[PDB]
Amino acid sequence: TFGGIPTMLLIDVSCFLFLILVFSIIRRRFWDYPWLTAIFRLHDDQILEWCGEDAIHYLSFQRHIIFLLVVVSFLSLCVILPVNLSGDLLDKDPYSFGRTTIANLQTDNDLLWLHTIFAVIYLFLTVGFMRHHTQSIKYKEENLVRRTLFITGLPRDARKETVESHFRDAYPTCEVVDVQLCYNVAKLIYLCKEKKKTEKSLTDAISYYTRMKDRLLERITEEERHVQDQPLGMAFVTFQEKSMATYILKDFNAGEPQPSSHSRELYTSKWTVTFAADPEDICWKNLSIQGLRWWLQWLGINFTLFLGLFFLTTPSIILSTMDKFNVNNPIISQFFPTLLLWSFSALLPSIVYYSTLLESHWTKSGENQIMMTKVYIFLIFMVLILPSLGLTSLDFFFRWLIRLECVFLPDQGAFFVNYVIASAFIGNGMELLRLPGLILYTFRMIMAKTAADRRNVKQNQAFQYEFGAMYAWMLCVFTVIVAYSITCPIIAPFGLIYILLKHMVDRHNLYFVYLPAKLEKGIHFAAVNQALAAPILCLFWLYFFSFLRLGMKAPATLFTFLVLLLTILV
Repeated sequence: TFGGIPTMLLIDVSCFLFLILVFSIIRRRFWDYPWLTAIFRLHDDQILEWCGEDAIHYLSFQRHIIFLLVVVSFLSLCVILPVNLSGDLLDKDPYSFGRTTIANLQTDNDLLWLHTIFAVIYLFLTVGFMRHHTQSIKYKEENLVRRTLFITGLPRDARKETVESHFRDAYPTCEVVDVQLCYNVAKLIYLCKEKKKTEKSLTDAISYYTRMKDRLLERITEEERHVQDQPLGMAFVTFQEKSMATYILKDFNAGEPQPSSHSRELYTSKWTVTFAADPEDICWKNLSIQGLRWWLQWLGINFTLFLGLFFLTTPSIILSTMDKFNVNNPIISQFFPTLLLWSFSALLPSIVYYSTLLESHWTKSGENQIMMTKVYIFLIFMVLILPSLGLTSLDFFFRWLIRLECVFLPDQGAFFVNYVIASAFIGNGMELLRLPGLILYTFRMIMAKTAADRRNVKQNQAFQYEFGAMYAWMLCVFTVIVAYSITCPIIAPFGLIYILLKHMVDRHNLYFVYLPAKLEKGIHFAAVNQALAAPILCLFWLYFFSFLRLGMKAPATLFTFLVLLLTILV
């Protein structure tokens, strides 16, 4: 049986090959734009010219992940796998997964220390490999900002004269004479005047409309006359020189600044002063939501999305643990739950995107970095910790149906190995095919006048990329691989296969279908900072399983906990 790995691998290989055949037969017929030679022949200068330097840095990260996974796969299958194989605890049948996982090790054995040593070795290895990528990634500048001064919490009675005459003494200089008219411009920012574009379309209805146009024309004036009497206390002070603002935030953060005549009138000790962002990316529509209402919105959205995760992961856990409940057909209960979990995980990023849009952050630059961070965090709570916490709780409940000496995941780590394989062959084939994108493209071709189309749609089908989403997905699967790199070491070569396939597919996509991208280096740097979380999470799960099996009185847990504490501290 080998924990269903052979059958799962066969199914995934067949599915990936079928998806590749489908791509081979539809790529030119439908989208109208082989490709394996392109993947294996496109040098790194072409992918520099075609598609921006962002692609170069992304493939550099991918290549570093390839090499890191190669090293950990060798260092796993060569040493930590024989260590697990030399055990008489879980079982003795070679056709099983417990024979290779950590569960095949005595609670009194001396090789769990080797497990922990290899965990810290992998942590240092990942740190070095990501440091190399950070060295490769240059161009960390343009933090220069002179405008800045996004003061918040200002009382609504700001007449601009009080604030200017007070910044005359406290914060010397300040010849901007503009700061309060940046209140909550929400209703005034409609973008609903797109009905003017539909007015050119002229819609039976025949023409209709023009009444929405008249009403939205009256309202963009009612709001334009209502902007001044909507003071939410938001301030922008676009300075002339940069050294001014430097010494200025130094003086404000040095706290009573130099007194002014109007300081008492303004209550200047209660303000919040921070550097501002470029006026283009400031979301005046979301600037209305401020103070406690913003945090209540964040809490509500986070709670609703976490309940969504609890309702999305649970079906997969029950289906995977269904057969052991008695204490099943191999084609199902291994492939079906893993596929269901992968489908829900693929559906997750759109949910996170709409959730953040509802959350209404203030900065557009903080709407992509936070976007990718949120997607990665929810993917962790979606495929890695929650299914593992859920499965283990069921298994510990199954044991009670207690010898803690053998308490592991149901069918060991075979669930996560099958998940990695699914994200490797079938998942990667689906992502290459872009089935939802193709369905939307065909629906857009159909749903029209079928007279003037077939000339458009083809050009506007292409969108640059989702560097944040791709980093989040790759990092989620990479964390799944790394967290089980030592524990259940069989997953390392399968993770290597996954990452090689992902590199090939993205190497194809970033030249052949997707438009060039100009994302900020912050996304890449936060992805690098995300990669260092995988060994930390791996060592945390090593500690968690060691604690579950053998008590804290054991030196293995007495040492792994202190190592984890030091690693978290650093």
